[PDB]
Amino acid sequence: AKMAFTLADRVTEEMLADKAALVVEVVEENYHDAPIVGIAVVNEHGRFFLRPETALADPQFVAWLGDETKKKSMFDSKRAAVALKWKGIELCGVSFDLLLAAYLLDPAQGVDDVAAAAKMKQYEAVRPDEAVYGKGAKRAVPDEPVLAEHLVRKAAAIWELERPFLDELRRNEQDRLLVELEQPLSSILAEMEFAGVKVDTKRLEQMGKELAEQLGTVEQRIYELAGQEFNINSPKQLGVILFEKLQLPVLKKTKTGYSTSADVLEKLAPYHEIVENILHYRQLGKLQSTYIEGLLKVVRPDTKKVHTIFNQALTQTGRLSSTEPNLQNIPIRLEEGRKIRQAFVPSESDWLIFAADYSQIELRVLAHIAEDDNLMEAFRRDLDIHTKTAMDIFQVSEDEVTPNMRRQAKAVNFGIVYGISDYGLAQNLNISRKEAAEFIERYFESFPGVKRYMENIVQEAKQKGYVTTLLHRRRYLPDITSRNFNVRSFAERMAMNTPIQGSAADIIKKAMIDLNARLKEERLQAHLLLQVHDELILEAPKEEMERLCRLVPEVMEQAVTLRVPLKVDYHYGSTWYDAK
DNA sequence: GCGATCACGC
DNA sequence: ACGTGATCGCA
Ligand SMILES: OC[C@H]1O[C@@](CO)(O[C@H]2O[C@H](CO)[C@@H](O)[C@H](O)[C@H]2O)[C@@H](O)[C@@H]1O
Repeated sequence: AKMAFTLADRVTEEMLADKAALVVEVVEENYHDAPIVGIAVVNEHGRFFLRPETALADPQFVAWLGDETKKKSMFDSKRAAVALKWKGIELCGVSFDLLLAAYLLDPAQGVDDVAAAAKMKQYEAVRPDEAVYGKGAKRAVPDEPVLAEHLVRKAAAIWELERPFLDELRRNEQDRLLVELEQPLSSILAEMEFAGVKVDTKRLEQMGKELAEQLGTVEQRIYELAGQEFNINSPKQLGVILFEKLQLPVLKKTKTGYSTSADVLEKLAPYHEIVENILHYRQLGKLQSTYIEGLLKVVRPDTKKVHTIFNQALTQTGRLSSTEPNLQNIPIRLEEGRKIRQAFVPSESDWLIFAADYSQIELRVLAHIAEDDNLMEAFRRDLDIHTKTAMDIFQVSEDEVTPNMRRQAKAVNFGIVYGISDYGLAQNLNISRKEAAEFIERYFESFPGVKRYMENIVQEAKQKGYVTTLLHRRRYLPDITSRNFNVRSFAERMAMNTPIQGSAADIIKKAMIDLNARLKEERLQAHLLLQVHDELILEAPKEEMERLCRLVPEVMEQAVTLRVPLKVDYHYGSTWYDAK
């Protein structure tokens, strides 16, 4: 049964009521400088569809959009806000975002359209976007009557569902998490994405050219050492060269054949000179394909900026993710890849990049949640936590901790945060399951509060059905009750890890909100460009560095109050590389 | 188009 | 743990 609405030819006052469900539809997945294909408004006066060329040229409509006192309920308001920013139009007054609400209620539903959210509350009078638009090469905006009905049904769904979603959030003690954390964050992310990050494309191109030359040289050395040309990027053609023509040992298998992962190759290197060259080839090829070529493909040729999209409603722990480009995995560990960061530069003359990162926030969060006396004391002393962990688990003085001991203790600390298992620690350290289990036992002997936490959190997940973070983010773990050991064990590790990873996410999100407020209060021109889980990257005039050196770490350190201090390191420089 | 594999970040 | 995405190769 069709849904009634006015297919409007002009904007009227009744469309500009002080509460409405608003749809500002951007069908392109990447909404940067993208078309708005249609607008729907549902409010106390009825249901309306507006052509965007009409609405967005209308001064009254534009003023309504930008009026903070005119409240709008939406789904994925960031998409609309950014698309409107590209058109020089400010969207304000978004009081409810159904995407974020659905995400907080259950991130596992993978809600990514209104229909999916609606189905959570048995509301089915709206089509999935994929049904309307199609996907891939077949994707298209449909004719107006079909488009208009869809946008109106989405607006109608939002109008109906706001209350039951808010009611459930309130029951879960998550309504503040939506209204005071995620919704304000969405506006901040919209700003960051719209600002973009300036790229030194000539530098990337120069690196591209040098990598191409190095790739050619290593490629040829590989064919030489193999006495044969083949496709090095096929883990199957490669597996044949290595494990058949050259007869190398099969140390590890995949599901469909031989492993050629770097950890395996590193083990095979002593047998044949080809292996180190395959590794080198892989390193260079990663830089060339993913970073150089990948960045260059998405840089805007006019402004030479990249404009990531931070997916705020994807990860199961409350982290953001970043796409097109992913600016959360730019290399740093290896110097060769780290130089990619030299191409990320400030957007204005005489500005600098300022980067601030939490030091060991996940382990500090663990100390807090677990109330582990030893771990808390370690952070209260600002100890090197890996050296301290080695001291405790290997029962030596600080002076007796060797580099290998620190390395193994560090791995244990990661294992503990990730949700410890002897098999997984064993794989990481290239040791036996029994040896890994002894390490873990020693760790829990030294950190008995952490042990009690890991036990208790798994029991709580079983009892309640979910675990929660500091600011009341939730993750359901139905597999915690599985009688399949492997399935259950993965859920147990999620129980252990999610409050840690997710509370750290909560903290940095709050820090972003607090920081933006302080930046505005101080009228600094500095602004956020990126978040990389435990770090914030800003740019600012060079004249603001001294103020940022004090302000940014303070705001980040004070975002929450834990049983241990939070510590933030910071650096600045003329490129992201130099902000070290 | 999509799954397997691999490698980059935290 | 939690992510994105490149290439291959088989649809
Ligand atoms: O706008 C981001 C928001 O949209 C969703 C779908 O609702 O993801 C879409 O947009 C992403 C960014 O372009 C794409 O990566 C994704 O493939 C696309 O579905 C949400 O997941 C996201 O929060």
